Amino acid sequence: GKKPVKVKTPAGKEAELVPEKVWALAPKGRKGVKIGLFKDPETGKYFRHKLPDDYPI
DNA sequence: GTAATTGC
DNA sequence: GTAATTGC
Repeated sequence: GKKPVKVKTPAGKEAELVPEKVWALAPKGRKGVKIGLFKDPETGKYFRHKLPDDYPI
C-alpha cells in the first residue's frame, strides 16, 4: 500500500508524495527507520526521506 | 560503523 | 563506487 507521504522537498515545500520505492534501514537488532525514495514533482530531483514507522513496506 | 537502496 | 537518508 503506497499511500502519499507528507514530506519536505529539498526545495523546502511540504508535499504529499507517493514514494517510488520504500525499504527499512536498520542495523542488526535495532528497530531502525523506514526510508522512501521520492522525486521532487517540479524540479525532478530525486531525494530520500524518512517515512512514518507504521508505513507498509 | 552501521543497515539497504539507487540515482548520479 | 558511493552520497544521502536516521538512529544508536
